[PDB]
Amino acid sequence: RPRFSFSIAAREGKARTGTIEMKRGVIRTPAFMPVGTAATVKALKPETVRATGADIILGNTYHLMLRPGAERIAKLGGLHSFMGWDRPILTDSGGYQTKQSEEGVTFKSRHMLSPERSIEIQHLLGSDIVMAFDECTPYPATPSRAASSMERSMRWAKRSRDAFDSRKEQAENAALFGIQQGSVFENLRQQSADALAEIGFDGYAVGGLAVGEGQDEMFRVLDFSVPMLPDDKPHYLMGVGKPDDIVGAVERGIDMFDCVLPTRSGRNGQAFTWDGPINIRNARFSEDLKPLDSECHCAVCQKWSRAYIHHLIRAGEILGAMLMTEHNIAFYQQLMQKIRDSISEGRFSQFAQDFRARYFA
Amino acid sequence: RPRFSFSIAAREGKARTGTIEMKRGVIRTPAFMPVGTAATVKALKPETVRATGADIILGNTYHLMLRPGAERIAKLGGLHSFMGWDRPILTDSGGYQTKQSEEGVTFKSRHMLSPERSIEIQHLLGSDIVMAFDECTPYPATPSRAASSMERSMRWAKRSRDAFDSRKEQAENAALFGIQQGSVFENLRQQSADALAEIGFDGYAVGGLAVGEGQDEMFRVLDFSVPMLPDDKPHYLMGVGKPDDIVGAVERGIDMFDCVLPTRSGRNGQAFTWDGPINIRNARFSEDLKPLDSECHCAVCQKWSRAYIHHLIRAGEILGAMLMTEHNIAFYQQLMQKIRDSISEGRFSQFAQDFRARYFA
Ligand SMILES: Cc1nc2cc3nc(N)[nH]c(=O)c3cc2[nH]1
Ligand SMILES: Cc1nc2cc3nc(N)[nH]c(=O)c3cc2[nH]1
Ligand SMILES: [Zn+2]
Ligand SMILES: [Zn+2]
Repeated sequence: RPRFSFSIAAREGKARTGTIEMKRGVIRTPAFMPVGTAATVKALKPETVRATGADIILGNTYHLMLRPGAERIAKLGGLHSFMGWDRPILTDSGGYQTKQSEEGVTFKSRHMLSPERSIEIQHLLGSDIVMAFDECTPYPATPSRAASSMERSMRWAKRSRDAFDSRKEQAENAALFGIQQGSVFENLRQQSADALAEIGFDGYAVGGLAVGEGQDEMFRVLDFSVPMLPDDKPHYLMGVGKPDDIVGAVERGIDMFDCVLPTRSGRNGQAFTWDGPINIRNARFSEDLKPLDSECHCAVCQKWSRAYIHHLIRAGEILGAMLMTEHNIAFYQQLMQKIRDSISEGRFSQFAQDFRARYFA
Repeated sequence: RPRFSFSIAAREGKARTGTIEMKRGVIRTPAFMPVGTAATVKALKPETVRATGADIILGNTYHLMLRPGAERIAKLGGLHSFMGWDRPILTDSGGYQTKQSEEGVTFKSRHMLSPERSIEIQHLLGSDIVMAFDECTPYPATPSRAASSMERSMRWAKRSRDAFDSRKEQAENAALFGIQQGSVFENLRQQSADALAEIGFDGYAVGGLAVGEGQDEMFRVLDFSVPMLPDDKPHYLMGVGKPDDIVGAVERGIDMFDCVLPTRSGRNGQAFTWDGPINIRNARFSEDLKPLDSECHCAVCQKWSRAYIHHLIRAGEILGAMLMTEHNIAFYQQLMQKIRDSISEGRFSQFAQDFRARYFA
């Protein structure tokens, strides 16, 4: 396989479906990435993550640098070996997680991150898709502060590029994505886009969203923001999101996604279904022999009832967290597959309308 | 298969190896039963429990009556269906877990257990091996109190027998075990044995042990206690125990075992190895690429390092509990297989000596 190759196989409006080829495997787009911030997708074995259909998982520079240590993981053979996932891994750079200066950020032991240190940690982890070190701009932000923050992030983007490129092994076997900032402001988003494209990356993330602005506002920004990015490279919406966020985002040109919701909300009792989420702890499920969802093909829905999973979660049993998470990740992957197939078949717009009609009914 | 058939295939001294045939499957003896007190073997899917080699698991009347409810589980199709384990299940009767009288015991909602109610709950759960409702005598016990308690338990034994037999479906498809009491006193143990044999059961448990008396004292009581039981029926030592307890107990004639140690101690960081237990949280394991145990054939030892599992447990990750438990249950099942094979081959005494020499070195 090449280091990195993104190919678009079919389009409908702004939506795209295709593949990213990397040395460690292929990634079908639009893609959902399960989050595994401490070198584990919570409550799942990697083989289970894979069985659900995930092509790639996300790791986090910040968390792994604190525990178990980036150098430690390198010494042990890298993150893939350590956690037993041999397919691509994307690592966030820490920019979402202090003493701040133009040089970087110190967290308090006390810990330092910068473009250089972030990129190095990602190299020590052995990540396949490396994210530029940025500042995710808090929301709401005044235009001045959004601009200052965006500007610093673009300088940090160039520093991330150069650090990555200065490491032969990394530059030859991994990919590097830039992150667009600019808050909700079109001109800032354009300036950031231009800056990133001038540097040049393998992929472009839309950063700074999902941090309190609401879906209508998020979609609005995506409306003008994604067309600013190079069309021929993947578009990644960081940390998004609920099933309906994902559908709308793909409608606006997004190709990649990650979110803690399927895992986190699973362990707390929320199960995604095609009729909308349910909280399995609700007394109405105590004697419901139906599976979590009526159509889901996952192993959990093949074998156990709502009633059982209800008992498990109420009892605080670990099996409840395992089953809830396997289902929700599988659900998310089935959503992604339905999106890919519908775009490939030229009926994605219909799919999204039908989806919304049922999910919200 | 028959309702119940125990056959002994080979003996060495007091040790026996053979099989219990039941409608839901065969149980190889000497047997270790993983404990699953809230309708789950903690942190394992039933298919995983089975993959480790377990033939049967234990459930608990007391816990299941409180949560989720015995009647509820019957309404939902029984415990096998509910939790997805289709092989035999043994249920303890509640006698180890108040207002006490000759009639039974009230716990505080407020909850009542008696021979009749206990047996009925076990029927509602659909258990395959039903345990008589008893009183586990606290240790230490004076001879008078041990006798009074033992005597009450024998009366309760007859009541358990009659309740079981009064339920056609139960009597035809499940088995019933009596429990010997008598604390540490030979004459009381003999009297209890005689009483149980006079009633007649499919199996005989040694109760009242592992409740603080120490291995030397436990073995001493087993020395005279197990020969008192009918030789041609299984001998079950309730709640025992560590690997070395199990070896010594088989040397004294015990055929069946259950204990929370492999699961509980797993989630707390203790891993069983042929060189003795280790606590994986210990800093000395932080960069140890070796599997938990050097010979273990389990999937965990095939795929992950001590270092990784160390990280998981220290991080409080659910995967750490899952992997620790799978290994420890598999370890326990490999121990049972080595015991069965060595008795079958007439070299069990050598096996136990070699075992002790390494486990304690
Ligand atoms: C929900 C959400 N998660 C996010 C993660 C992010 N990471 C980076 N590096 N940069 C970001 O801007 C960023 C934004 C996010 N929003
Ligand atoms: C460690 C241990 N677990 C036990 C469970 C028991 N259950 C019953 N019914 N009766 C018992 O005597 C009994 C004794 C036990 N010892
Ligand atoms: Zn499902
Ligand atoms: Zn193992």
